[PDB]
Parts: sequence; structure tokens; C-alpha cells
Amino acid sequence: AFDECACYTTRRAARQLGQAYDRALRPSGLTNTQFSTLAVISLSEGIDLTMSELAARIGVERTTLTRNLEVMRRDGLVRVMAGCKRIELTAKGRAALQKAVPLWRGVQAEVTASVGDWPRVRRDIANLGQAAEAC
Amino acid sequence: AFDECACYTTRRAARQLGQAYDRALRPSGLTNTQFSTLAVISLTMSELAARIGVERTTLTRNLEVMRRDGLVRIELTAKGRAALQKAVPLWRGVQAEVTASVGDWPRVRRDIANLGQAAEAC
Repeated sequence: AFDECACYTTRRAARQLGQAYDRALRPSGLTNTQFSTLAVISLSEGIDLTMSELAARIGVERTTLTRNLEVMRRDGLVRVMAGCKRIELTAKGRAALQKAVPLWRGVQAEVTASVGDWPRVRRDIANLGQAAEAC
Repeated sequence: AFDECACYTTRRAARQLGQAYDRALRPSGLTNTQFSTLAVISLTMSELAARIGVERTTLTRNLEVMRRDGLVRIELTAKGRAALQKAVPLWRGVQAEVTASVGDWPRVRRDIANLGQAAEAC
């Protein structure tokens, strides 16, 4: 019975989430990962960060992050100079993020309504991940 | 507050897990995805990719290496089935090790599946 594999189900879930979050964020012109990195930057501001230090925070691989960061800076959402690396939010980035928030907020509410207590489940999942990590 | 983001939390947890499973699967010579493709086939592409939970490009390149390793032909080969069977007890030992981090695994599993399921509906 492989249907219950923690890795499998969580992986399958996360992907479906990525799809729905992408769909919902369509109008803001952001992908879930892009939106994520932006949010992170808007939170931490620019700032000097390692690509691995950033990729880990968003929960992606360096290659994926970097490639995305490229398409993002290429689109004038972020400004990336040398520090490590200096990443900054552009006015346009702030705009897209601001526009994306309500969209992300709607899908978040619609998705986490499938569980009795989201905070509970979230913490569990995260605890499950950190558990895996420490393994 | 983007910490509570269901997409982030899951993606991160998923990654950490995939890594842990990779680590446990080593003796067999498989990755988690490779194991998950074998596992599925024993049971179209976008059809398959969607079920194991990976992108088409990912699935296809993985399918490439695996058929290159003689694991698949889609038919599992003798070697494919063997590679799968060897991984089983390993996956089991880690499946038990990880899920002990939660009170009722079946419940939290349901919640996670419901989560992705909720997304799918959208």
C-alpha cells in the first residue's frame, strides 16, 4: 500500500497546491514560487542573501530559485546586484505583490477550509517536514 | 503573514521528505521519484506525472534514465520489479520513522490529501 507514503502524498498535494495557487495568481502575473520569493524579500528588506539561504526559505532548489530570480529581475520585479547577493524590490515588484496578495488570500482560505483547524494541520505538516529533515 | 501559506508549508515539507526518503532508499539505488514511478506502474504521460506528483519534463527524463537502467520498457522489467521490491522494506523503515512524528498519521495524511484535494477542486 503505497498510497499512504508520507513523501508521496505530501509531494502530490504540494504540487496540486502549486497548480491552484498558480491559477489564482494568474492576474498578478506571478507564479506561486515567484510570489513566495517576493513576499520573502518584502518581509526581510534591500538585503544580502545567499541563493541557498533564499532557496531554502522558499523551499525550492538553488537552480530553480536562481532561474526564477532571473526571469523576475528580467521583468523588473526585483533588482539584483552584488553584495552573497543584494536583492531589492522594485516599485513594480511591490505592485505585483500587492495585487497578488488578495488573490493568494482567496485561494488560501478556500483550500484551508478543507481542514478542521489549519494552524493545527500546518504545524503538523511543518513538524513532519522538520522531522524528515532531522532524519 | 505568509508563513501560514499552505503552499509554502507543504512544498517545504515535501522537499524535506523527498530528501529523507532519498537517503533511506540509497541501498536500492533509487530516488524517491524513481521509486514512486515504479510503484505506480506496478499498480498517457501527464496522466502518470500527475499521479506520482511531478511535472511532465521531470517524469519523462526520469523515465528515460530508468528505461536506460533497464527498469522499464510502459512495462516494469524483471529488474524493475526487483529494484522496487528491494526498496520496499527501506521505504517501510523510513515511512515508520517519519510518521512517528505525528499523533495519528492516517488523520494528518487525510488532512494533507484533503488539502491538495481542495486545491484540485479549484
